[PDB]
Amino acid sequence: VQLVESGGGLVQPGGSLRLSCAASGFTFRNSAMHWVRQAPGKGLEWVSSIWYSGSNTYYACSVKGRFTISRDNSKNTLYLQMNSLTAEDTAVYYCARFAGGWGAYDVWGQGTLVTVSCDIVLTQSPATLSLSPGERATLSCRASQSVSSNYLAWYQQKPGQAPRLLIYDSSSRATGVPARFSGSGSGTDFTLTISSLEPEDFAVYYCHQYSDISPTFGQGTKVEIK
Amino acid sequence: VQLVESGGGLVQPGGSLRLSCAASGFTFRNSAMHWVRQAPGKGLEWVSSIWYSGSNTYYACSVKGRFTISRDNSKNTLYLQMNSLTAEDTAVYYCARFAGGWGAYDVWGQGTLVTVSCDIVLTQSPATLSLSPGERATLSCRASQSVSSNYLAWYQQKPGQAPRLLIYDSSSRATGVPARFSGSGSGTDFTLTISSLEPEDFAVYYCHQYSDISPTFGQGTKVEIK
Repeated sequence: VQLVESGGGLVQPGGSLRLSCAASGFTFRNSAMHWVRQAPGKGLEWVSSIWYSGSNTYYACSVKGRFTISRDNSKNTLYLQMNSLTAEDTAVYYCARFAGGWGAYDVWGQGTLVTVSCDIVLTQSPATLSLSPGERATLSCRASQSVSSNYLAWYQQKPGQAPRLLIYDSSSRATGVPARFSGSGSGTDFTLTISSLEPEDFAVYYCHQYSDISPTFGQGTKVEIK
Repeated sequence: VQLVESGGGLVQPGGSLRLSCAASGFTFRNSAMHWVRQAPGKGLEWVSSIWYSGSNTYYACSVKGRFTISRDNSKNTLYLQMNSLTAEDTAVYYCARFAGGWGAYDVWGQGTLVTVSCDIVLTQSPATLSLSPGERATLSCRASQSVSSNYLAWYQQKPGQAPRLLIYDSSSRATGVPARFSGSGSGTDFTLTISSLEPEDFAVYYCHQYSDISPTFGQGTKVEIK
């Protein structure tokens, strides 16, 4: 009684792969068959299920509209057709026989890895600054490698609004930006200093490097009232 | 000087939408134009870039192979064609003019929300258990609503291996599982107890409800050596 899995491998986003699972040792046509996946370092996640011709196939929302489950009972084979793949679909994929009250997922395929794949990382600190008006906020943006030509910008974002450019070229204030916003630093260490905070200044602030063709943003620092 | 965005809305996974951005106030035909997005409650993320005809278009790996950036300079309009949409593409999408060392993203569209959408949540606690051989491990699995027929299972998973069924129907220890594994509980409160831990028992353990057509797993508990 076993499920012999086949397929997988490394593809580019938008590509497609077909997985298969050959069953033996049980009456295949009577069993419901599921796909389950597990992203690297993550937990198990149901993907899709299929039972008998005329009963419903089901899909997790994560794959619905792109993946197709099917079976060929004469071949004792379960399939998963994976179309328009995304990097987020990277995972080990398992087929499993579903035994319901007689055993949940009691037979598993060995799993096959599907990897979908095609960089300056900005780390902002701290994540949150709880401060009062009149005080000074100092925001740090550290880059995993040197940011060429000080091509670093800071944006302010209020809730429900588009980002607003504050600083570009690490230290140049954009039009309309008050002197109490000050950018500085170089190489891998950049800071935004906001002196004598006003209530309007409480917002999220993102740093942005445009020193290469793969632009990156920090994860933001939220400055909030105390 | 502005970017007037339009489009967006709510679609189902695998569907498609086209966004657009009409520019005025600057020489659009010569501009570098980017799309940037922001998942709800999350940070800014570059999506795609387009510039003069003798240059290439670029895409973040998150959208490459599914999205297409384009421009119609005679209409001063930028487009993003979004195909095979995914729940993870849910985000506010911004167009922006890119000015490099003369201003980074210095003009922003106001943003439009794209939502892509179509549940018994299992909460395992604690997340990790540091124990030594001979001690007893007690693992909890809490369901957000009642698990019909107590259709709840436990799996053991070792690194590089497929999950192994231990318990189903809340308390049925599968054939071949040692008696030191014991499942109990009902309704929304389930427990796996591993008495007299042996070296082979250190692993990750998942619970799994199969009481409806949308199977779910807990996020696992790692039982690890102290």
